[PDB]
Amino acid sequence: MTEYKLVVVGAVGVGKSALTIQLIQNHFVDEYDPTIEDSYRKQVVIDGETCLLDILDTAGQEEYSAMRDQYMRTGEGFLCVFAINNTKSFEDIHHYREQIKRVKDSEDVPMVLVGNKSDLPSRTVDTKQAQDLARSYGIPFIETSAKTRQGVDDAFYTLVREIRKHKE
Ligand SMILES: O=C(O)/C=C/c1c[nH]c2ccccc12
Repeated sequence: MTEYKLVVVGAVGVGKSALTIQLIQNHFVDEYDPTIEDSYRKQVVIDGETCLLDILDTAGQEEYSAMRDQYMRTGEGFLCVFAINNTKSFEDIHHYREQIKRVKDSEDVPMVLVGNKSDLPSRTVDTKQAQDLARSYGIPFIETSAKTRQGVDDAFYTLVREIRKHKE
């Protein structure tokens, strides 16, 4: 059984825990819980391949940065989810960019940049900015939301494919 080691990156307000639980047990939690250390091991039949998807929900802060480097070198796939509710989440991408680039010891690595909470009326971050930026690195941008739950599964299924392509 293929055991994929992935980690999610973001900040407080994104709601990465609400996105994970929605795909772990198909449930949407409204309450925001401060996640510090949570690992999700769920079996997914990706294109017919029943594999295990281990997802570690990291804190949306910079308090455990010394511990970040630990799984940052172990995780192959980086789930980058930014909220269009804040333009800062679109700026912090540069921080993680140079951060991952260093710890990964490579300029390339299977990463996906997706937007969350697009169903919110506060569209501070427009799709053109996201698409153009995504096109700079050549990464697929997927509009997602656990509130409306549209194309969420697609993002996960195609994500694994990128990991496969980075190997074979
Ligand atoms: O060290 C532990 O006890 C757990 C580590 C991890 C659990 N899920 C992960 C996903 C990517 C990288 C590391 C992990």
